[PDB]
Amino acid sequence: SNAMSLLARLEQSVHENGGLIVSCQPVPGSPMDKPEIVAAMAQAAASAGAVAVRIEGIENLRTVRPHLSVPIIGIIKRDLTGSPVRITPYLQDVDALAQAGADIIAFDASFRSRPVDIDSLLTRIRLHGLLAMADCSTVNEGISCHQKGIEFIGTTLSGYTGPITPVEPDLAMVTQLSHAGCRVIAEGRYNTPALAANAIEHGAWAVTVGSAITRIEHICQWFSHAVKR
Amino acid sequence: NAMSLLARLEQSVHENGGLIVSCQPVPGSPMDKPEIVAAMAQAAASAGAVAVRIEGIENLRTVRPHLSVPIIGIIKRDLTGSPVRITPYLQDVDALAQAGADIIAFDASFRSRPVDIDSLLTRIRLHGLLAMADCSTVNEGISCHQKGIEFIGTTLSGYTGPITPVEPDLAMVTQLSHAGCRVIAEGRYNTPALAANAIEHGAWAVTVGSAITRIEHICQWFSHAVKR
Ligand SMILES: [Cl-]
Repeated sequence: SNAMSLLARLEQSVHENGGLIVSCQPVPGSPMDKPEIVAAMAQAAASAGAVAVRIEGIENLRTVRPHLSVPIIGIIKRDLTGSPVRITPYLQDVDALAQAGADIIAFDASFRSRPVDIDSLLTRIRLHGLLAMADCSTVNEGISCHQKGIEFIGTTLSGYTGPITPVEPDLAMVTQLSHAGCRVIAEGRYNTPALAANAIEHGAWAVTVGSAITRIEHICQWFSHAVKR
Repeated sequence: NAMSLLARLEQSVHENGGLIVSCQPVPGSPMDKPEIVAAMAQAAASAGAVAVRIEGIENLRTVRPHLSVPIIGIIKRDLTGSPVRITPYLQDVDALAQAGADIIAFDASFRSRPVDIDSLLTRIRLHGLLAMADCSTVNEGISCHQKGIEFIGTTLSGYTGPITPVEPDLAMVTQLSHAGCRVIAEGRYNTPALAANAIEHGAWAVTVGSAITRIEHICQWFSHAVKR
């Protein structure tokens, strides 16, 4: 299938080029938050080592797609009244992402109150013949998604569903999931090359880096903080 | 005037910390468009940058109207027939001034060059703008300090020979700082920890470029790390 051949080509690409995935999500409402600029970042990253990119939003994805040759992991972020889930919560979101050219669809796979169950989101992804990525927050969530046959298990939500976000990335989750057979994408707070290397060392198949590459305001804050005395 | 700008900039550095962001994407990059350079400068200014460094007239004109912080302007050349690249001509000074630069930076190295350093500085002063000396050695920085140049950068240290050191030139920061220079540490300050070190070494401010505005460079650093 096109999905299996894409996975094979991505596995080859990670093996030959290194497992770097770049999330092209500027701060929303930022000067940088324009679809053409999102497109430019994605092209720049893909020219310089990114084996794939993550893109949020239909307008961004439609602008990016025609000018990008690597796989795109697509998400939609919503804010819901009754549920804390934001990442690709609806079947309609899956449909739109598929129609706009996502190669892989990522979605919140946490054990939290939500409008559509995980199995239904996954079925809808499979209906479009696309690969699925589970954005997880705990080992148990990751294992549960692995059991369903989901191709990519992300640590994306670890630290974003509990009481506080740790400073360091969740390397223990990477370690435990990868050694349980998951194809792990380490994601969340991998904001130095050393940390990204650390994820690979702990079993991650690839690492997604976001802020350190595509959020100028955040990078500036890091430096600004360092220089004040 | 120029003194009002320096005082304002002194205040902003004290209150926010001395971070200057150089907005220079890889030439030819998808990011290398004046509207994108302008967006990067605005983004940086909203998030801690007390000033930005912009290269090129097209970029500067596009950036200027939408930016409230000072702009350090340069024009980088390849074809002067000398090793000097940073703002080598009097007409470059004229064009940067006309385009809205607040501070003009220029190569202040003791190398062959079409225009002498005194003439460039005089040209900067004629436009009533502040000057910044991009220097490669302590001796170059002291010389420019004695001319009364407001900002002394370590910008060119490691960039005049075939070998570029991995670590930033922190010794040069200390030595110039001890000589009474208002030192702008510039060159290879690509981690927050290194920027902090420059301040501890006596830097007034640190200019960061690649780690903030060169996506291809940042990607390479991460790609090299994950590769194996
Ligand atoms: Cl030239």
